[PDB]
Amino acid sequence: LVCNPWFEHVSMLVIMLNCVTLGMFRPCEDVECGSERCNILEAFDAFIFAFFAVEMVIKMVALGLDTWNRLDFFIVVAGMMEYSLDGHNVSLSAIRTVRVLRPLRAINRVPSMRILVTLLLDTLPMLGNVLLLCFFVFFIFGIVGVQLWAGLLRNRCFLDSAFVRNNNLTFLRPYYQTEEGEENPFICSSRRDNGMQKCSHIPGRRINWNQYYNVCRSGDSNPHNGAINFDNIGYAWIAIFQVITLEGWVDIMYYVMDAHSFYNFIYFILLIIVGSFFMINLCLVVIATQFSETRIVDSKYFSRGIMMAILVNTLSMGVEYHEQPEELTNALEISNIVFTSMFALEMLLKLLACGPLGYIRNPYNIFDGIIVVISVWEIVGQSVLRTFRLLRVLKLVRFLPALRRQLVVLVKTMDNVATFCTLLMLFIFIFSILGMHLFGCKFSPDRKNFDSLLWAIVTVFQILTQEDWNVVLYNGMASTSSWAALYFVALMTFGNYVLFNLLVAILVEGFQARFRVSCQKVITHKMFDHVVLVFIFLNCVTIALERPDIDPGSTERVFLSVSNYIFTAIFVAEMMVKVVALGLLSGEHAYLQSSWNLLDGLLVLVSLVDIVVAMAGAKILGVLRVLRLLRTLRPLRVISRAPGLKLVVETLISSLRPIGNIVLICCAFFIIFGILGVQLFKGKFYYCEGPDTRNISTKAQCRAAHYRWVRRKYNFDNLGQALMSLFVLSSKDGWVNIMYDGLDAVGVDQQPVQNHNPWMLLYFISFLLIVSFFVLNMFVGVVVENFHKCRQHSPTRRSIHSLCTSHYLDLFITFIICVNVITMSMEHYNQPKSLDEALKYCNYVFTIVFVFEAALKLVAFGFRRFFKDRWNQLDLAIVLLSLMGITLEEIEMSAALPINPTIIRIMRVLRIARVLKLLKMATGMRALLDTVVQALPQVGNLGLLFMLLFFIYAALGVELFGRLECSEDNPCEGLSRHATFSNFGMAFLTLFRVSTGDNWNGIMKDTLRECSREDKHCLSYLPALSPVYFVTFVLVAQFVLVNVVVAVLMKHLEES
Ligand SMILES: CCCCCCCCCCCCCCC(=O)OC[C@H](COP(=O)(O)OCCN)OC(=O)CCCCCCCCCCCCCC
Ligand SMILES: CC(C)CCC[C@@H](C)[C@H]1CC[C@H]2[C@@H]3CC=C4C[C@@H](OC(=O)CCC(=O)O)CC[C@]4(C)[C@H]3CC[C@]12C
Ligand SMILES: CC(C)CCC[C@@H](C)[C@H]1CC[C@H]2[C@@H]3CC=C4C[C@@H](OC(=O)CCC(=O)O)CC[C@]4(C)[C@H]3CC[C@]12C
Ligand SMILES: CC(C)CCC[C@@H](C)[C@H]1CC[C@H]2[C@@H]3CC=C4C[C@@H](OC(=O)CCC(=O)O)CC[C@]4(C)[C@H]3CC[C@]12C
Ligand SMILES: CC(C)CCC[C@@H](C)[C@H]1CC[C@H]2[C@@H]3CC=C4C[C@@H](OC(=O)CCC(=O)O)CC[C@]4(C)[C@H]3CC[C@]12C
Ligand SMILES: C[C@@H](NC(=O)Cc1ccc(C2CC2)cc1)c1ccc(OCC(F)(F)F)cn1
Ligand SMILES: [Ca+2]
Repeated sequence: LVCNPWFEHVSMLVIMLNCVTLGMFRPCEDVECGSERCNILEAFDAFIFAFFAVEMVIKMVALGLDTWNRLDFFIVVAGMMEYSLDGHNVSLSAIRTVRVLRPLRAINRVPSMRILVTLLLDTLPMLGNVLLLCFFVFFIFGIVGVQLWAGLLRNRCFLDSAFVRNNNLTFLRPYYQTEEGEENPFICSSRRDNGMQKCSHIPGRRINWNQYYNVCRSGDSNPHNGAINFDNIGYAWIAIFQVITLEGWVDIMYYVMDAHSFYNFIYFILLIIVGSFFMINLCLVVIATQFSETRIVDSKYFSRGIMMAILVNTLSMGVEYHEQPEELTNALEISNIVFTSMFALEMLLKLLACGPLGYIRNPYNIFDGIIVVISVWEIVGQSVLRTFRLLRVLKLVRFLPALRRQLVVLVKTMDNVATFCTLLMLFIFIFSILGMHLFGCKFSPDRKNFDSLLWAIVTVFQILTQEDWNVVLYNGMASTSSWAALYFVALMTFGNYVLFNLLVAILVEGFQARFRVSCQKVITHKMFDHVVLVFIFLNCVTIALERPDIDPGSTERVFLSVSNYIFTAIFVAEMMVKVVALGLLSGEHAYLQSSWNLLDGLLVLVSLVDIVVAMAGAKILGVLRVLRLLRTLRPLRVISRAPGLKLVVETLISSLRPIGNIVLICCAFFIIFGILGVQLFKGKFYYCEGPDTRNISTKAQCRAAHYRWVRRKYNFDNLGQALMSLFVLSSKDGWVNIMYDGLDAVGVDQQPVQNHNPWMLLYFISFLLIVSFFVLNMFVGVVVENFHKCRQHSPTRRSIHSLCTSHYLDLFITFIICVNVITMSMEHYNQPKSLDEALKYCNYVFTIVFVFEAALKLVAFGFRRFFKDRWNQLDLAIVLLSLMGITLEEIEMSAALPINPTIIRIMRVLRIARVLKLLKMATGMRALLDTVVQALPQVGNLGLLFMLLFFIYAALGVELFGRLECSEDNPCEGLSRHATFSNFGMAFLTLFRVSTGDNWNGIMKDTLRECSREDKHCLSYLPALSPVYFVTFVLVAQFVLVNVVVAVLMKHLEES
């Protein structure tokens, strides 16, 4: 019965039959239970439960009263409760949700999955230290947010009560709201605050009703049907968790910048660093560390000749585009006819030399044979085979040993990854059917729905990639309840911060197992670099003041022009003195013998050319524009002057070498999928744009209806457009909307139809899975190389003293503070007055209790001894700060009111420093923080290179996108009043958003859109520089952040 192993196979057979039974559920076709298909299914489910109950009885009898065994016991108990409770209509369907745990049974039946889960479950206990840090991040930022912005997102511009009453008119809506409605609320800034958005910014009517919305008072709803707000701690954590995932965090920021203050970006800049970057990357480091702790034919020319033929053929296949000329299509076919013949000529020649058996011996020779038959078949059969012509690129593996070796390493990576991927699909499946039960046809139908298995799986995969996952969250919260946020918190946490970090650990552990003399003296002088470095810094301020809105006649323009001449002369002399002392190139130690010296050569040379062009009253405007762009690279001279920056930059360029092949393999897949995407989707990404297009089906109908026939910014018309669309997909920002266009595509001059070709999911989801696999191997290749580089390198007083030295006092304080944390979290918007008095009294008790501790501490140790320890100093500061806070509150209560109410609010917010005391108790967390501290010297410079990169691109963006404008005639999808390149300060903040990858694809769209005919000073070739601007910044910015994660990882490994 149980002894025979075949019984386990019988159980595994039933398990799979239960998973298919769960997947056939239809949310609101089975709830009624009026169909015959459901009746057979529920009977099938009942039969399966009988088997499980029968088996469990047998096992219990055989074995009596193994964690997995307990789990199976839990499922049987839960199922019996659901099964036996039938006949009671009270929450019967709700109890039905417990069956989604049945697929978990398969973990124990598969030995490989059981081992991995066991290893995973033995790694969790040491993640607690990172969990304690998460509590601090959420509690600290969740109580400060509530204190500042409680109820400020309910603000709306209302009509004056007297106006409506006296004038006896009630046709207008009570408060201003765009025609879009509550989906885009117009939040105003209260009169006592200084928010950016005021009720006087309301656009006029388009005699004017809008101008009378001139009162900003609290409304009756928060943004997104109440989902986004800071009215209490519960609603604040939903916002904070959304910021930590870097999805929609700008929208939350803009909501408080428009209502409270523009300087609220500090609150979100810190949170993206402390929480989104370090806290989410400390979890990765901990898991990885813990896992580690647990005759003619053979001629060279012939091979080169055949290699060249394949390469030229591949280049030819990528020259197709929409509206292709007939002649170019004919030429391509002839070229295909010749090339396939050439391979066939090679196919015959090798056969003769080695014979039919000899040729079959070589494995590559076998593959070539499979390609010739289909190639000739296509000509003889004179379109599906056309898509197979891309396989010819695989022939090049024969003649690239370096890549051939690299591919083998990647292929051998699948043996270890196979067990995990099987664990991913089970994790996704359980949450796919769990989503159906909760959100089954409640989203009234949105494309992101849980209405069926196919589109519930896609909505769970999409959430894990964190693309529009908040849009799904808002619908889920509104439909069922605000507590539906727990579904997304668990899916995003167990999926992205535990399972994904486990995959990285699997990979890492797998791999891991006379005047000239004066110049000679002056340049060699110690302070020469610091003197020049000062001039360069002043040159950065001049660059940072440049912006489009400078009046040419103003004094500031004159000042900027003069300073430019001064710096150009200064750096010419510095270059001139160096060359004289060292010689241009003839000497062995010549000036141009080092790349850094060469770098300074081009920058100076451009400056002289700039002077000449400025000297020239001629048609040289185009040249003057290019020069203006290159003059933003001047800050690059800081690297050669700072020894720390020079070292790290040379290190980063070193880290690229080990992963060079993977980049080449990754660049090869971009072209192959780009060429494939062009063939499938060229000419089909057009749509009819208009208020109502339900009747439109073709281009002509779009013209007849006087609607516009337009094109998507990201399409696959040609390999140039395909590569720009694929990079956006790989970045996983806006990748969903490109997928929708692929599914909806119908044909040339045809209106796309929703979900026309669902089979296209394979093209897009396959690309994301493959590209994410290569990106993982770039991170591992950097780590493995770094590890290699690292391994090679009085009686009344005595009792008081006993109490203070005893742990009792410390644990008592930790209890008092833990109570304080609870009370501080009880505050919310419009709390009852009785609560205000109760919380005020609770503050009094804490204040005196802290005071007593300081009094006892002073007596036990003495005034000089007590002040020695920094922890005691922190107590003194907070107790002193607490006394100031409470003092001003009472004066505010008193008749005298000289205290500005900003002071009171700031003091209340700052009283959260009491939590820092718990830091002393958390020895584990402090050691974890100590790891980052020890790595600061290696991370501090990478932060200097990060800000230097930001400066060069923030100054470059202003020159490029300085003048772009947003208007109802030329609307912008990513830019707004908050995201602009108007000046250096704003471009710096926009680039910070781009680094996080929050709707950076929308910003790029706004630069690719054509300038208006009437508008002037629009760069013709901007749509070509914009993709280069965003691609390079995105890749360069992320590489620096990757190395900062690795630097902390190495330090952690070497400390344990
Ligand atoms: C340390 C935090 C780390 C994780 C944080 C992730 C985000 C947590 C979000 C999950 C909780 C979801 C509930 C959100 C909420 O406050 O709304 C519930 C409720 C409103 O929903 P009704 O359907 O009842 O609508 C009533 C309308 N009249 O809000 C309330 O009215 C009060 C709810 C209790 C206040 C929150 C205290 C508990 C903290 C949040 C729970 C999550 C814990 C996360 C660890
Ligand atoms: C990268 C390797 C593997 C293959 C080489 C790729 C090229 C063949 C691609 C890259 C850029 C592509 C071009 C990008 C833009 C255009 C313009 C497009 O429209 C025009 O001819 C514009 C006419 C006008 O401006 O009036 C026609 C296709 C073409 C030449 C594309 C044809 C295919 C090109 C040359
Ligand atoms: C190390 C480098 C980056 C030098 C330090 C940075 C400064 C050069 C930047 C940061 C703050 C910037 C300022 C932020 C805000 C403004 C207001 C803004 O004013 C306008 O454009 C006009 C506004 C109006 O007319 O209402 C743009 C210029 C200025 C002074 C910016 C000029 C450039 C500043 C001084
Ligand atoms: C291989 C992976 C990592 C991507 C590499 C970066 C690409 C996304 C960049 C590199 C060069 C870019 C191309 C440079 C120039 C053009 C031509 C441009 O067409 C025009 O010239 C239209 C504007 C005009 O009217 O001048 C359209 C975008 C495109 C194909 C760019 C699309 C984005 C490209 C392919
Ligand atoms: C560590 C903490 C999270 C545990 C203890 C927290 C509770 C004591 C606090 C947290 C926030 C408070 C809630 C914040 C907001 C509301 C809504 C308020 O009005 C409503 O019920 C309407 C809700 C709406 O319209 O949005 C009633 C009090 C209540 C439940 C508060 C009661 C006390 C709560 C649950
Ligand atoms: C999205 C995420 N990427 C990273 O963390 C760096 C990283 C990339 C890739 C891997 C491995 C698994 C493949 C591991 C780590 C981020 C970016 C930018 C940001 O903000 C920037 C700042 F605000 F600091 F300027 C916060 N998180
Ligand atoms: Ca996004």
